[PDB]
Amino acid sequence: LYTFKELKRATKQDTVSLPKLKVALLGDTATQLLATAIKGEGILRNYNIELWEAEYNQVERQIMDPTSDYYQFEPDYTIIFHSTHKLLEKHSLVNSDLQNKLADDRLDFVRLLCEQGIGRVIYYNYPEIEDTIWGSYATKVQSSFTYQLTKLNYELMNISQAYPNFFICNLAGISAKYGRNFMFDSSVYVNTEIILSLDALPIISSRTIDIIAAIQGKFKKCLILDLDNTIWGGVVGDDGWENIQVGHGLGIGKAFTEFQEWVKKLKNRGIIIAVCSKNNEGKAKEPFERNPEMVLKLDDIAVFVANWENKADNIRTIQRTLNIGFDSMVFLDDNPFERNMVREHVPGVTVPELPEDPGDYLEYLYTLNLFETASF
Ligand SMILES: [Mg+2]
Ligand SMILES: [Mg+2]
Repeated sequence: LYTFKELKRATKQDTVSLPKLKVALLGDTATQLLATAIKGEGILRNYNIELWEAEYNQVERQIMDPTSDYYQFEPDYTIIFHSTHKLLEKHSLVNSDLQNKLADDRLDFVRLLCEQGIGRVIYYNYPEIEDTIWGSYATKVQSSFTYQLTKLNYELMNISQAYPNFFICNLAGISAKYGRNFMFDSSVYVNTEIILSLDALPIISSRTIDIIAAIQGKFKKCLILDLDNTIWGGVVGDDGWENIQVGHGLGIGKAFTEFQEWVKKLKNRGIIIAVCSKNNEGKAKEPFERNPEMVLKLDDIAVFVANWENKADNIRTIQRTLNIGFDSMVFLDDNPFERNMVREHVPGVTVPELPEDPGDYLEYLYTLNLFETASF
């Protein structure tokens, strides 16, 4: 993640070398900063982004008019930003008959957009704004904003499964973590029509570019794990295989269990898992083999490297074994010196700056969206 300042600075960089992509952005709130952020983020991801911005609140206007500037632009990607905030206003101004059709009408427009067949579409879904008009009782009232929005987000996912060209960017899931209190800045919105806060902007640009990059064929394929204090608490060489911290019951071992469960999901979706550890190989494998509380087993690990050599060399060994790019690899290690040396000595490998407390690893990894993809 970058700051908006860094993203804007990047838009000034020399773009000659980079492959060009034409990106259209159309929204119902003010999009000028988001445009800058997307363009700069793309450049930092090695794309020369030519970004066309529709005029304020002309989404339907541009898409509905075949002679419009939008179609003349012939974009490679079309990013649509329909905000929950503006949909909330739309809903509030109509009677129950039209409110009952809020989701359906929006879904119709989305399908119409998909049917045009114009490059790939990236579409932000809708974080819930609970209006508390009914309280929680809103779930029982079809015409309520809460019901319509829940229906809308569900059917949007079904649209993405029907149209290979249509990608959602999960603004809703992103916002669920940070909260609207952080994502939305009322004072700025009132005076500028900008709906995302300054600190939210780089989060959304990064998540938008993650999708574009994945479609272009740049996505992570492999996760490399340290062992001690990364996937279990403690040091196996000193404490023994029976004594590593993992499993339910109170305390940090539970965090390692839940973290291993995340790794298990990656393996189950085709991510290659490798181990790279400063350990005797026999000792390093023992917990996988003997400790029943391990979630990960040896058969989940494609390449297992445990020795006393520097991890940079070991990662080259792993890369050569797998024949995938260093830039398709993620390396997780609790030791800052190990992280820093892999960063310096194996450029291309992504090395997340894990927080010191293992109880915070997973929520931190969530902020990085490491495993965006574009195929099942
Ligand atoms: Mg370690
Ligand atoms: Mg280790």
